[PDB]
Amino acid sequence: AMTEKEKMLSGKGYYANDELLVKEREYCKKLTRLFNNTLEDEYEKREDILRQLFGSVGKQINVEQNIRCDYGYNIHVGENFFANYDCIFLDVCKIEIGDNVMLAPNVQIYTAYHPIDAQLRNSGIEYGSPVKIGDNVWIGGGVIITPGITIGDNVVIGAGSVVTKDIPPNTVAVGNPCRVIKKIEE
Amino acid sequence: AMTEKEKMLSGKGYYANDELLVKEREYCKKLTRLFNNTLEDEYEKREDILRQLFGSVGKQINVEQNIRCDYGYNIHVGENFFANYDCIFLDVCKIEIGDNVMLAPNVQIYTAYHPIDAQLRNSGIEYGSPVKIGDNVWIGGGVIITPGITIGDNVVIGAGSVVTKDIPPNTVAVGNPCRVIKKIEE
Amino acid sequence: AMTEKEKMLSGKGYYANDELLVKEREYCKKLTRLFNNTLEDEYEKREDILRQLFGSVGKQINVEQNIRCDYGYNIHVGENFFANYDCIFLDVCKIEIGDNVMLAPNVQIYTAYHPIDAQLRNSGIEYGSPVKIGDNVWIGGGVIITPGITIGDNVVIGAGSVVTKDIPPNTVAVGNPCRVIKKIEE
Repeated sequence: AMTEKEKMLSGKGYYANDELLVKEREYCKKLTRLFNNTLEDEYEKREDILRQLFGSVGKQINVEQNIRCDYGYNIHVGENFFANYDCIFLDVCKIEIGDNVMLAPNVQIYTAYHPIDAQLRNSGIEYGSPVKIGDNVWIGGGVIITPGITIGDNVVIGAGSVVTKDIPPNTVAVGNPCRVIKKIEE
Repeated sequence: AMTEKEKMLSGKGYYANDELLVKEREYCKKLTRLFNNTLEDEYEKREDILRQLFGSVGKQINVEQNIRCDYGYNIHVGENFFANYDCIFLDVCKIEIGDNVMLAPNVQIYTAYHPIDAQLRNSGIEYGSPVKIGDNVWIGGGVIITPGITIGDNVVIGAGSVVTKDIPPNTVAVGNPCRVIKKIEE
Repeated sequence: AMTEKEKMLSGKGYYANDELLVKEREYCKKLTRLFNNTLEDEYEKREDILRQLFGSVGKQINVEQNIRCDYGYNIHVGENFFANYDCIFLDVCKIEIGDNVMLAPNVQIYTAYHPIDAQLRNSGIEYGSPVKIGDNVWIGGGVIITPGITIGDNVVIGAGSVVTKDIPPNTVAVGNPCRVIKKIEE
């Protein structure tokens, strides 16, 4: 007998209005508010809040202001994580990110989605699928990543890409939808 | 002899620097500031502000923080409206939204536009065209909707779409520009 | 023997963690915070802060709230500049903008980029290329402009465009990637 949270985490249909999920989201927005309200020189305070917010963080992290998260604990980040202005991590499911990954401004990672069927959707049933980004990845400004996507090691995503399909390692990919355009040496 | 506001509402050229429009916009930003500054647990306060801001609201509304509006009163929303993080409703003209509509994060609805002619444009003459979204519509993250668009009932718009043409009911549509890709049963 | 800042400005590889650049960025975020925290009626205060922030400003400027900048002094704006809600000017290099230019909401101008090579990139070496927008240009909502782009006089960019190539004057261009679709009379 799974709870709503357990359904959510394992990619099954769940109701986000579940009391425990509502509370977790509220806590997330508290840490997120504190992070976003720090003054420019409060570097160590922001790092602390990240370590209380994210599921896991490396030795070095550098995240620019306004972040948006839903849960926090589903975001797992490797060494030397960098995210620029105003990224959003809609982390209904795991958002797993490797080492030496860097997000330009306005990168959006969406793990949540809904039934295409209107009636099923209106009943409030909802889903997630995790996102996985490998090591040594650079994601350009305004990139949107959809649920269930994995991006391989050693990838560069061009600005404004909408990633609807998995991206194999050692490539440069751009576009809406995002397509590989070039291979890179390992 | 129409006022600037009357010209604006009916899709005619108008000057946004009109004194009355300037004041209405200022009031809008006041409510909008208050909404955006509420703490995470202030659910009822946010709902109240929405009811003071929007032209009309249903019994249930759920709008996530940072909203951007220009007027407020031009936004008319049906039952069970949901908008996620950081949507923007540039409501120079009517933005009419049906029942059971849900916006993912960063959905942008732009009703304002300008003359293509540089000289006419520089004179400050400006336009709007209303946007209409039907019942039971789900709009994905980072979608942009342009002026004068209507989206039919029972539609799903894919993440990152730029909607430049009307979308017929009972379809899934994605892309830049946004095209129907599949039909759905009613 | 160029400093890191000098390397940055002239389009050469540089380390953003240079002590002087870090401080300049912090100052920028201070002015930017003050700008973004003004109340709706504080028109003259916002204008003042812009004049302290931007490298140059014309007689008239009208910039809507939340701006994001990195340096400020690299942003050089002509007469009658208008930017709507939540634009971002990632001004690692010069962002030069002509007279009578108007940005819709969420216009993003990115001058910063990185090596495609993972090892070079991980060493922290980074680049910029300046962006130039001519006179009498109207840029639609959610447009992304990449580094080194120039946009000619008398251009209109459609909503949601990703500008990866230079745009010649007297044209309307839209799309991802952004392509000319029509010529305009001068």
